[PDB]
Amino acid sequence: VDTKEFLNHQVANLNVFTVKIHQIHWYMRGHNFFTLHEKMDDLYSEFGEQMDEVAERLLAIGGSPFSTLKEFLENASVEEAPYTKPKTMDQLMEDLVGTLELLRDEYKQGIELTDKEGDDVTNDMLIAFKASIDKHIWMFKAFLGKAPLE
Amino acid sequence: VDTKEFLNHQVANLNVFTVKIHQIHWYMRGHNFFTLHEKMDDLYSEFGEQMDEVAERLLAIGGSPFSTLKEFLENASVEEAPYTKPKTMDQLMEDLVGTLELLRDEYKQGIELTDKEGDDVTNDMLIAFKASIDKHIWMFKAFLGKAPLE
Amino acid sequence: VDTKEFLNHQVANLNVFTVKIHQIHWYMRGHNFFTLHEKMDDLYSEFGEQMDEVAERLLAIGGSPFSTLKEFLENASVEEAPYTKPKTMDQLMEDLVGTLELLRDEYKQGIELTDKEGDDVTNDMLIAFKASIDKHIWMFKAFLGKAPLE
Amino acid sequence: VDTKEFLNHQVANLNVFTVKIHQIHWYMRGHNFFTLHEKMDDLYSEFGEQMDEVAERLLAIGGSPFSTLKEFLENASVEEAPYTKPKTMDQLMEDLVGTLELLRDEYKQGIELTDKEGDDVTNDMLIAFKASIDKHIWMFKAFLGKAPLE
Amino acid sequence: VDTKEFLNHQVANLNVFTVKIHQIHWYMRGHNFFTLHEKMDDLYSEFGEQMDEVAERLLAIGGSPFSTLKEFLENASVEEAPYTKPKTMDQLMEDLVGTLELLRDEYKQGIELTDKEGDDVTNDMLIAFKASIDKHIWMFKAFLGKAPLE
Amino acid sequence: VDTKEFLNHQVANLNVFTVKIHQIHWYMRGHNFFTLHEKMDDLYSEFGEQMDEVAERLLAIGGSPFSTLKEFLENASVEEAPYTKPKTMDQLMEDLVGTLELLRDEYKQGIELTDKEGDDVTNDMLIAFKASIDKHIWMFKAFLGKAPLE
Amino acid sequence: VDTKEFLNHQVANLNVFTVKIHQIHWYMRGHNFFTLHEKMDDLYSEFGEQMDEVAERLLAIGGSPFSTLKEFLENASVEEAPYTKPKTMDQLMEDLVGTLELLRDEYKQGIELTDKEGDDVTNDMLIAFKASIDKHIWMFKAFLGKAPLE
Amino acid sequence: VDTKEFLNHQVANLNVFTVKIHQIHWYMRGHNFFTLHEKMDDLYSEFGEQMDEVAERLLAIGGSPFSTLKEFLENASVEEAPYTKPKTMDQLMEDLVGTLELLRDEYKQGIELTDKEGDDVTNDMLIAFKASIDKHIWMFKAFLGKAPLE
Amino acid sequence: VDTKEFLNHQVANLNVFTVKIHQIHWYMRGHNFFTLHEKMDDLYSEFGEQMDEVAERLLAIGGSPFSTLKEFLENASVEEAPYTKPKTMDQLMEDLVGTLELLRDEYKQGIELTDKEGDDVTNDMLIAFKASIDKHIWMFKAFLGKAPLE
Amino acid sequence: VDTKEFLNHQVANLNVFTVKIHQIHWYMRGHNFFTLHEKMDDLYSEFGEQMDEVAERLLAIGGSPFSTLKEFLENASVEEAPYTKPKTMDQLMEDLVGTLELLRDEYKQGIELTDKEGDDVTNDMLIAFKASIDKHIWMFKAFLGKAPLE
Amino acid sequence: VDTKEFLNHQVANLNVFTVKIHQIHWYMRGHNFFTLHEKMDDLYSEFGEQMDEVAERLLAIGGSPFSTLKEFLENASVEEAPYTKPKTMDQLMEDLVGTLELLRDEYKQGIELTDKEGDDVTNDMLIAFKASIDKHIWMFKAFLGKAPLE
Amino acid sequence: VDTKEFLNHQVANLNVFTVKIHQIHWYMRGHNFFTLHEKMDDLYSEFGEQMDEVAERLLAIGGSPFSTLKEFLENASVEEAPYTKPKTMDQLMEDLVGTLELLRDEYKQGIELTDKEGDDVTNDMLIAFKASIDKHIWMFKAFLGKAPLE
Ligand SMILES: [Fe+3]
Ligand SMILES: [Fe+3]
Ligand SMILES: [Fe+3]
Ligand SMILES: [Fe+3]
Ligand SMILES: [Fe+3]
Ligand SMILES: [Fe+3]
Ligand SMILES: [Fe+3]
Ligand SMILES: [Fe+3]
Ligand SMILES: [Fe+3]
Ligand SMILES: [Fe+3]
Ligand SMILES: [Fe+3]
Ligand SMILES: [Fe+3]
Repeated sequence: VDTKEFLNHQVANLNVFTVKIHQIHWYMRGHNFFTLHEKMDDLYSEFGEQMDEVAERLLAIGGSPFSTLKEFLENASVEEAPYTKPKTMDQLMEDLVGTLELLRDEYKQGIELTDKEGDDVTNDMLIAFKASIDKHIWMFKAFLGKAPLE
Repeated sequence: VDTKEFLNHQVANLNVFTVKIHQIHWYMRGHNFFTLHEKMDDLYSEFGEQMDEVAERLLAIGGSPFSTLKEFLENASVEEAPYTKPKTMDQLMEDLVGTLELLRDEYKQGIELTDKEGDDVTNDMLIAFKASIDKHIWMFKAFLGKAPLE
Repeated sequence: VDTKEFLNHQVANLNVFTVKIHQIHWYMRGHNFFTLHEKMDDLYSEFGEQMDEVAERLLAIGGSPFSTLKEFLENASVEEAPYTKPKTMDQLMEDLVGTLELLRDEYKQGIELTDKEGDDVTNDMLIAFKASIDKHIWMFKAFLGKAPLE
Repeated sequence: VDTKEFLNHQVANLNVFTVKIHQIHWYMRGHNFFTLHEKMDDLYSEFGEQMDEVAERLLAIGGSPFSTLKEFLENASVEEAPYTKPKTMDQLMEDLVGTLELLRDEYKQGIELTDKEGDDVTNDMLIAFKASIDKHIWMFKAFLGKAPLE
Repeated sequence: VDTKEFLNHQVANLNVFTVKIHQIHWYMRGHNFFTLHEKMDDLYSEFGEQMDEVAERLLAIGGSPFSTLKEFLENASVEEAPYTKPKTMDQLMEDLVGTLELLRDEYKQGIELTDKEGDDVTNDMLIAFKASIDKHIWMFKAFLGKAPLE
Repeated sequence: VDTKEFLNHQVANLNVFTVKIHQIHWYMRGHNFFTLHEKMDDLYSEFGEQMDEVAERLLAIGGSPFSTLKEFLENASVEEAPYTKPKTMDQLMEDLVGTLELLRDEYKQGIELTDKEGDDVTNDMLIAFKASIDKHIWMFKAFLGKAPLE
Repeated sequence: VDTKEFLNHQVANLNVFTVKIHQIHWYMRGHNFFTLHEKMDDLYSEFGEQMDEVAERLLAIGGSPFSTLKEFLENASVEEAPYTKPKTMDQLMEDLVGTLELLRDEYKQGIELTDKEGDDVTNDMLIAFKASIDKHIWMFKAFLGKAPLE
Repeated sequence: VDTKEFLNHQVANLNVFTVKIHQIHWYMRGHNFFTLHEKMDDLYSEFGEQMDEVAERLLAIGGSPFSTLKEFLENASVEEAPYTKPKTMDQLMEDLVGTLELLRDEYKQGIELTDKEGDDVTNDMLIAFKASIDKHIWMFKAFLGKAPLE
Repeated sequence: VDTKEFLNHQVANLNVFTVKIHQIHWYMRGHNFFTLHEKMDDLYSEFGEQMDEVAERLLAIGGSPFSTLKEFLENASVEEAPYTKPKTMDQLMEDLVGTLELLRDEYKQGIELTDKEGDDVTNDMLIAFKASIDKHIWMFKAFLGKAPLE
Repeated sequence: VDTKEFLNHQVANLNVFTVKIHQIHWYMRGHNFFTLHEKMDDLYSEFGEQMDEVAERLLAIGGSPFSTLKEFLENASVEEAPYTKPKTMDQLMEDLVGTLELLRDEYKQGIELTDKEGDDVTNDMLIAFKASIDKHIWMFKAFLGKAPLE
Repeated sequence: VDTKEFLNHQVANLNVFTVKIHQIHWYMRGHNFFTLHEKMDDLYSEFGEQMDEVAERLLAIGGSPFSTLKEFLENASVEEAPYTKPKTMDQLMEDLVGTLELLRDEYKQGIELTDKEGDDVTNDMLIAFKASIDKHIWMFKAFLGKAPLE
Repeated sequence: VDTKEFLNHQVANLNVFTVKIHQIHWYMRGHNFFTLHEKMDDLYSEFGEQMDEVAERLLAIGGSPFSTLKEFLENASVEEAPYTKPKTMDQLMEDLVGTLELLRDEYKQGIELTDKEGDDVTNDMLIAFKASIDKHIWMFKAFLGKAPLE
């Protein structure tokens, strides 16, 4: 792939992720409800901004962002699933953390690609998002009792 | 129908509308770009909050909100379409207004349904979101040079 | 009358009331000057906002608000009179209170009217305005040494 | 039986509830201490404001609120009890929720009453308080690992 | 004439202008709706403060402001007209600017008169209001495509 | 007694006092209504804070605060009484002041006791609350036309 | 006089006035205590700033402000007197008003003198302080039941 | 002496100190102008508040604060002198610090006294103001190149 | 050229661009006046800050920024021209966009250069500014009805 | 000359002054660096606003402001010079003050000119700007150890 | 010992405590991660402030605070240990609580120490920190499921 | 070495630098006391945040930060020394700058290292810290009268 394609792919991913954050936020139950319920609100807003920025950066480089659920569904690498069976807090966090891991890894690809193609601006955006993802990964893993790269 | 079904249907609608708002805002062009670009950010946040509140009111009455793009696409009455052909700001606003008119009319049904079933709380929520939609409809129509209900 | 006419009649009353608030505010004298001087500023802003909201709700339901002193003068049920003879703080308060009671009473009609006509949004607006007027009526009557409905 | 009586009964209830929230707040222990400790502070202020509003709405419709612990004790339907045995976070939350459910249910009666009696303003206040109680009920039940209408 | 008469004449003018601002604000339609709708709100507040100031300055020099729509209508030099025939945005702004021009010019007379009279305080007030009017006039004319003194 | 007993006795007093403050706030009438009505809101919050702090200081030194209206009623030295007869603003303030003087005097004992006993921290708290009470006592007496120490 | 001398005379006056404001602020008693007590705090700050500004303006035009109580006492035209026999709220306000009047009249002289001397800057300062004093004079008079120039 | 006398004595000193601070503030020159000019504004406000607090504490304990420059001059231990000769920033600071040392030492007496007298509240006030003075003394000394107790 | 030279060249450009932004800001006319007038204010401040940061980064790497209009005029690559003829909002916008495009392109060189030189800090500054210019370029093009890369 | 010409001349002056403030800000060294570095940031913003205001006042009276560095250079009376040989803090401040003195003096002219011409508004602007310049002149002079008019 | 020695010993302790707070903050894991992670940030800041205040109070009484890790390590009574083995949230909290009890107990000594020495200021300092420590000890113990005094 | 090692080494350096900043802050004396005293508080906060970020970054890449003074002392390259003899402000600043220079140079290494290994996130962090260090280096050097790279 090329930058435009990489970027649009993230537009799709980010839209799926965001809905996933909402699912966790609405369905969670357990002693950590209060704290994690608010934390999801924070994630939602943060990833919603990554999303608009990625989309806007694409537009700025002459691209055209996907902009319908159908397109997002067709393009995303992030997986989603309806909430049927109830799920443990940890189960939900594990799904959150997994998606973060996916985004971290894809961003890594975009980062190197962008660097090789000499799109310095997109490169730096991706880096900054990664930085954050990494910190979240460390935090959600500690919540789950695990080491970050564990 | 029933309140729970009504509300869930709106969670689906709201998620489609919200992406539609982003589409407009990303793709718009013309002399009204700056002002309308920002207006869409406002709409996005507002509808996004209506969405969270409808979902949370459903949860509170014992329901289970849809929570994946697939479910939203499967259940929404709001229509969406990929942005292929360039459209006019007015064309874009006309799409927005149409969707607002759809929501208005559906809420009106929810308003009576919820009334008929005696759920005073859900009833008042819908009324307050309706009040806002009506004001937006007046403003967007004025933007387009039209009377609100014309 | 119908919703549109009721609302426009209130646009007229609200514009008269607002000027009346300024009158008291400018002409008042007595030991309570400071406090009441400030309270009127607050009433003025609140009533001015009800007024804009009533007019915008009208506009939203397809109406056309009166918008000239002459029309307000011609349609208001609220009475006004030039300040000639000096008047006491209590006399001023009594005028204020009476106007409040008129608004209350008229709002109550609009409330029945809109309930019967099914305009849930306007119904709620008026109810919220009434809620406030009732509270002011209690407070100004208490200032005057009276019971609210007494 | 009547709105005034209904309202005053809630002034009593609200006073008992508020002290119960402090009890929880003071005596809780457990891993959820920090979070729930602060959440109680928020409940305390919120119910304290409901209380002042109900009492002020009462005064405004010509009533006279109870205003001594003795009166509150004599009229409350909300139950209280000295903290002797050390209870569980969950036990404390279960008392809190139980009380919320009681308020919910009684407000529902008041809604209905006020509705039959024509007091639109009091009707709307109660509805809004209900909306909030319902949300809390959803949240505290999630905390306890239960569904709201559990 | 005299300062007192001048000032009171402005209280009348200011009140008619303020209502005229609301008319434009309520009835405007066209692509500039968003922006101008908000700009009128700003004008409304500004002129409403000039109004209270003028009236309070009059009161301070021992005068008695007019304080009824009737008085305002009887003394205003500013003209008003019911909105019957739907007007262009430009037509509305042209009415605004014309009124601004009228206030400018009358203030100029009050500055002279006040000057001659030796009421330094009133003189400075009027100057400061004129400074603002002049800036508006430049802005609204630019909006209309014209030079300020054009 | 002992610090712990002293402290819990204040929790009881503080709870009665706070309800008394609401009584005054609700039932007051007269020309000083607006000002005193808000002053009471301030007293309510302040004393409400002294109360949580005394209780928490108790908890911190190993004590167990009373936490039910029944307990408060059984232990308070502050007196309360249903509002039956209409009373004077001065009468109300005189009740307020009398209660402040009681608290002042009891804290004085606590301040003494507490120092006997070596509890520096509790000593300092009480001193700071006293400082405040003393100031209120000066102001309310001035309001009443009296010197502070009567 | 001469601008420098005039300004330094006001540094003196302003210092006396400011302490007078504290006197009233400290010794007042009566039903208007809360309100006037706070108003005096407001006056104190304002006049304290006029003071600093006058002194700094003098410094800026090459002068040297008085800067000791002794110099203030020796130069002030504003009169002060120890509080021995108690006074009424009205008596205190009357003293306040009288001093305001004195400052108004002296500023008027400085306004002329500063004008005669071409010190446009000092001229404008004085006018702005005069505007405020005039307003205060109207308000305190209204508090006293009098017309401003009465 | 007695607490009342001690307190009043400080009202006098504080008033002379405050003017002194202005003096330094107005007349200073040198490279440290901007910084010290602003620091004096801070000291002015701070001591001004100590002053009002001392006075009000006096009032609260049944005293009567001095409240005229004449009284202040008559009772102060703090020394003042017109600014004739050019002084140094260091000279000015040295005067400031000296005055600070005086207040510190006198508070120390007020402190022992209040202790002995059992006026816990006054005692604590003084200790807090002392704390602040001590810090200032440390900082101004450091500015001057000296150790604090140097 | 080298980092220092590149930076200094940008201090000159930035200074010319900033005055160009004020020219547009002052001279524009047309229906988009209010909105573009304000947007120019935003650009002015933003570019103004890039400028001070570029200058300060130069100073930090041991350079010496140009600091007179003469030097700016002598070194700038950005073109300026007196406003003689009345241009269209579009013409003005086009001039703005073309300058943005020039800055974009030159920053790109500096990015590369700063890179070849291994000045990581400067490299990142430039990238960040570029990111913003790119966004601006997208927005003003959209305003003009064009795609970003033309 | 005439108002327009005077104003435009100031546009040119103000533009040179603003760049000179940056030069000082950038090149300054010495113990006063932190404080003066920040003061210049304040001067830069202030004068930059005077500049925009002068320009907009010109536009408002029918003028056309210079708007290119070339025109600024061709019309300014304020002198600039490239920084080659280092210069003391004092030398820098001396340059600053000299320029302030020039603006002070020219404004004085404009002040009288505009008075001659009857442009009250422009006249008041200039006066207010002059008031600020005078105070700065006092402060910078004090910093340099001199009297304001020395 | 003496107050200066006592204080300095606290400087060392406070610095060790602070680092330990970070250790906990960085290494914690488990479901309470979010909440405790933030809580540690708060303690870090609070204790860091006590630290500077103790140091500055020492400097103010003529002392010389330790100011190097070496000194802190040499003087502290608080114990620290590298995080090797994996610890429980509870274990971590237990370590925190233990250190808090140590500080509490040492402050108690400093309280008596400064009291016999008659340093009222230092005495009050310590008291206020103690107050806070005691509250924290209650909270962390409840978190651990324990009563405060163990 | 490797990123982990590098980062941990900075954790150690940052903690030593932070304590050094407090030393300077506490011990400085001279005319610049006020300004630099505050500047160090700024540096202390800044560096304390760099420190927490570095540590969290480490943790996030799977590392384990040093977390005891002992470890810091053992690993830091930043030197520290007890304050025995009085030193000049300049001497203090020179120690500060030297440390800044050290961190700058070490970060440059980290920058290189982090890049060879391609840890883009850590690389950008270091770059951003460097940017700030460089600026501080330019400013403290100017303060010392030197050029940044000397
Ligand atoms: Fe966006
Ligand atoms: Fe939510
Ligand atoms: Fe509006
Ligand atoms: Fe209330
Ligand atoms: Fe007013
Ligand atoms: Fe609490
Ligand atoms: Fe000052
Ligand atoms: Fe006071
Ligand atoms: Fe700068
Ligand atoms: Fe502008
Ligand atoms: Fe400090
Ligand atoms: Fe952290």
